[PDB]
Amino acid sequence: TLRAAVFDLDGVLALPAVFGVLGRTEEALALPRGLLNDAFQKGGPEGATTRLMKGEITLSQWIPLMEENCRKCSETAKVCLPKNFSIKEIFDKAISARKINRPMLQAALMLRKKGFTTAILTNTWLDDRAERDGLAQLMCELKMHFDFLIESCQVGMVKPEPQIYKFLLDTLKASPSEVVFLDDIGANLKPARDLGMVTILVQDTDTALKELEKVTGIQLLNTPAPLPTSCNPSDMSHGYVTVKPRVRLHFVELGSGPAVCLCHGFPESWYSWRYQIPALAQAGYRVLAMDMKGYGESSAPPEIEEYCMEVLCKEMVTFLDKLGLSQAVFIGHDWGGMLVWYMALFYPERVRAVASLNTPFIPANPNMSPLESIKANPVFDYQLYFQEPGVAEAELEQNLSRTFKSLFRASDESVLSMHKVCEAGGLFVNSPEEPSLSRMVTEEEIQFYVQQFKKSGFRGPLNWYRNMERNWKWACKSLGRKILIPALMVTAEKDFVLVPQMSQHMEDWIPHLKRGHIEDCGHWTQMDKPTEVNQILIKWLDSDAR
Amino acid sequence: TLRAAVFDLDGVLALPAVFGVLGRTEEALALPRGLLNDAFQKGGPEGATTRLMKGEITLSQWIPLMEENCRKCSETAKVCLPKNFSIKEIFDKAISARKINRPMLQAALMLRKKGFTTAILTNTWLDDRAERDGLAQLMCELKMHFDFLIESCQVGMVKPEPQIYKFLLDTLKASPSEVVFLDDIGANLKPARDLGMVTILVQDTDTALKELEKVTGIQLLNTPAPLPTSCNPSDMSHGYVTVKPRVRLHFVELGSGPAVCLCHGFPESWYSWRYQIPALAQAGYRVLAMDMKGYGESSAPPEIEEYCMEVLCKEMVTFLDKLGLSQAVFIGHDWGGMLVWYMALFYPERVRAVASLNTPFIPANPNMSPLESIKANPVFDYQLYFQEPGVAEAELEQNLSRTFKSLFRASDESVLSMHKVCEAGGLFVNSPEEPSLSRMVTEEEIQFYVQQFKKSGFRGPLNWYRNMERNWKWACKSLGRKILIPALMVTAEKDFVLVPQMSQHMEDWIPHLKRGHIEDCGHWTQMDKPTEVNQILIKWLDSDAR
Ligand SMILES: CCCN(CCC)S(=O)(=O)c1ccc2[nH]c(-c3ccccc3)nc2c1
Ligand SMILES: CCCN(CCC)S(=O)(=O)c1ccc2[nH]c(-c3ccccc3)nc2c1
Repeated sequence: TLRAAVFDLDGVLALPAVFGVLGRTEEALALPRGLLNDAFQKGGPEGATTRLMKGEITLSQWIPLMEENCRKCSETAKVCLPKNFSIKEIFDKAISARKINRPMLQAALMLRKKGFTTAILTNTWLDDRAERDGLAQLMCELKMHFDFLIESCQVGMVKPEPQIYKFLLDTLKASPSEVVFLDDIGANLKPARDLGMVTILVQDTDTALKELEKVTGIQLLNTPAPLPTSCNPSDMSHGYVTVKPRVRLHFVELGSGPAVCLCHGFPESWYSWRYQIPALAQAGYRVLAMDMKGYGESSAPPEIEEYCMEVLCKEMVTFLDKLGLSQAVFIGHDWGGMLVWYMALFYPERVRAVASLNTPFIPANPNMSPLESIKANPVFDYQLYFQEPGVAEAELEQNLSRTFKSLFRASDESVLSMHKVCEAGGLFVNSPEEPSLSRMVTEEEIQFYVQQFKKSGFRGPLNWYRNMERNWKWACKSLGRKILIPALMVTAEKDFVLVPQMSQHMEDWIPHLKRGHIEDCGHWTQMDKPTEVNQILIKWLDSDAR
Repeated sequence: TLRAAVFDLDGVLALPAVFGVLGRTEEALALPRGLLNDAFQKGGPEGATTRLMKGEITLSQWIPLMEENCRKCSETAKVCLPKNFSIKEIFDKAISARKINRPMLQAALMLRKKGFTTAILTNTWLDDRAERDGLAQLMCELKMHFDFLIESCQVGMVKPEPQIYKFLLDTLKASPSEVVFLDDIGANLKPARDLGMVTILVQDTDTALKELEKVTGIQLLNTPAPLPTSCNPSDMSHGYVTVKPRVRLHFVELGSGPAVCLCHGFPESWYSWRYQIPALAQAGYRVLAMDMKGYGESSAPPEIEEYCMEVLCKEMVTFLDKLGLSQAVFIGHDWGGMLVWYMALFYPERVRAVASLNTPFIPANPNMSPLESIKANPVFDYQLYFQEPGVAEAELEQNLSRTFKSLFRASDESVLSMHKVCEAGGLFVNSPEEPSLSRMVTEEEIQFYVQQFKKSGFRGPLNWYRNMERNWKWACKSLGRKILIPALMVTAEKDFVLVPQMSQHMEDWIPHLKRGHIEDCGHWTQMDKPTEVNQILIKWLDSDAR
């Protein structure tokens, strides 16, 4: 019974293959068929390419050797190489043209998710070309999805030498009959077959996947659309900044490029951005996903005023200063969405662009207290419940698993009513003791939140609702301003607290506002519709945030 | 007696001033003298500029108001504004031209170092122009050197209103007679004078500094060249990556731009890069200063093999992968210099550029064991002392303060002999028990190292010398390679272990090698000659690392 799947890079996980471009170059230059491919393989195990694949020489040291082989080959064929024939040029664009074979990676990912140990086995070189980064970026994206990456230039062995196959079985901790091996080269497939491995000769991906699905018994073809890549907490880089004595801010960091600060809502974690962090980093951004003040590994002082918008904003400015960042794109959801609008209002020079998910920007009414206007809308009764220090903490901290299982639900899964929470005497009053596990979350994801909330509980998180009057007074000072920096508002159709209609007057204050909208999406936008969230944010970042 | 110094931004800390460009624009366009300045101040406390300075409106909302004031002014003067008169354009280049007044910041820094509480008090706006980053970068660089930054648009008060002066005294916790106030505008100086503050009317910086030096009694003019900005450990962002189970890597991070990985030597810390971290970040790089394996807050497994070059290099590759970094510039010193050459030799696709301080690149002799070649040079006897597990740890860990005080010394300060350490039976045998404090380090800097080394001691650090044979065998596989990626070698004249002559044959293997050289510099390059190290690295990074 198969338990490991081994994939080649060139012609299997990466398309098009180099020897396919070697053939396309022969045709384009009207050279004899196989001339360039014969030059490439010249001297077999004793030649220039074998030395390169074993790591004896780098790619640059190899170029003039491939040049001489092409001259010597063209001399025997009694042909002429063109005026400006260049191996450096041919190989540069061949490497550059090569992209990930998306259906093949998806099947590799399906196999791994279903218990298989996966590996990439490749005949590759030490790339020291000035353009090496393109390949380095390609390898980084592929390697993260596999248990092993075996490169010929790193092990000093090559395919089809039987030693690399014996090396592969040892790293896999599997006997041959337990391994599926996918290769585009028949000669490199033969030693795996000889040992007793299941082998697939890759030509077109569809035929190879049909063969792979039949042999594994796992459906790889015609599968439902997969969720975006998520985060494993212990595989992330964890950052920590002291913004003031006894107040420390925790963040997860991934990627290079413009700084993208992600600000979660109530009662969440940096982990709420799990499906955005890899996608946004892959899109060419340096993601800094916050544990907001009061949450996770960040400091949770007990005083209410410590959570007023003026203090939180000033602290995010200090966070930027301490990391040596003149600007960041601020993307917020829920309470994070609110903070993000205030960062744009009060510190526009530190805000590259601003994006909110569900949270609209509504100017303060100077002729009315916010505490008396909360009462005007029946949906916001839970806000009044959240007011008295102690009450909601006791209910929310009682059974942590029940809290997140009850809250983290889709549009068609509600167990709790948003209205008359005060009259009922709680948020979980006519709610089950053991709520069913929502479709959006696994048991593992709920437990990550459970463990996070054991450190400081709900006092710090609840204090964000406890600065209404203080927040109002500060917001009133911004009444003559306009948001003129690039801004995005993302509405969610089925969010019944942060309703899309609440965002309708936004253009009066943000005239150049760009919009996004998600249908059949509840309040927990990021985990409800991660593929949609990623498309909207990436499209907006590349057009408006550089 | 003065204890606080308050500085204005425009015309004091930042040159040239805006109203100087307003006058230069009048001349260039042949407009009546003061026309643009009269337009700017139109309506005094009830006008457009006062609203902008108080933060009622943003800069962009202000542009069309300044436009109307210019039209109305030009109408009364009975003149015509040019065909393509634009306030946006005038202000854009005025803000852009404005740089830090370096002698003024240096004096502000001298004052702070000598006990003064320093502050910037400025009449400024909320900048929401598409070009706002230039100013945001200017403010970031200045603000870090002061105890306070008071901005009119943030406090809702302006100079010359006496409330801002009363606000300044409160934040300073000082009475007027304790404060020096430097301003280029006489009108904004008058309320500080009225309260009883020492005031300096800034015109030319030299005259103002002569006045400031006379009144404080502190020498600010004709001072010796200051050391570059250093790091306060608790003001840094601290990053943490798990590279494998039970092996975690700690780093300090500052700045945005290309990733610059700094690799310290034996027996050091990320803190050895203290004078490079701010300079390199200011130069437009994202600095990642490592605590190498075995050191500080990074993991120190006890096994020798865990510190072999193959393992350390593989772990730095994992460090890059986990942070989502396809490449980094690798800058190493001492043992870090060695690692850095091996990263370029084994993973050139992950190495943007490579730089070594003191450590040359010498290829492995395949016809000789390194353990028998260490004996060929008398300087490397301490290496033989470092071999037996336990011996050197006991001596180095005995008195931590004595260890760093004895080791961290300049060329003209040696207390320990590099030769016959085995015969003497130790590194500190004929060395003082209470060594004098070297010129390169303060008591505080030595104690940071003392506290760092209390966690794991010297086992992990010493194990880097305990993989000679293992390292040799791995290095032998690279014997046919060449370093063809951008590379820098920095030699130090008075380093008597890593002598500049040891680097002479390097071009045979690194043909495009760029060089650096530091005269009257010992082994501890970074702290011995920080200004020189910074100049060499920044010049090389901007030409070769982008
Ligand atoms: C009274 C107006 C309501 N909000 C203003 C929206 C412009 S609010 O600032 O009080 C606010 C903001 C974020 C919120 N998030 C939630 C929330 C409630 C239950 C579960 C999760 C989030 N309630 C919120 C209220
Ligand atoms: C035998 C050759 C010596 N070195 C090779 C230089 C190409 S080494 O790799 O053993 C080496 C490397 C870094 C070192 N650093 C020190 C050192 C000694 C005392 C104090 C601080 C550093 N000794 C070192 C030896």
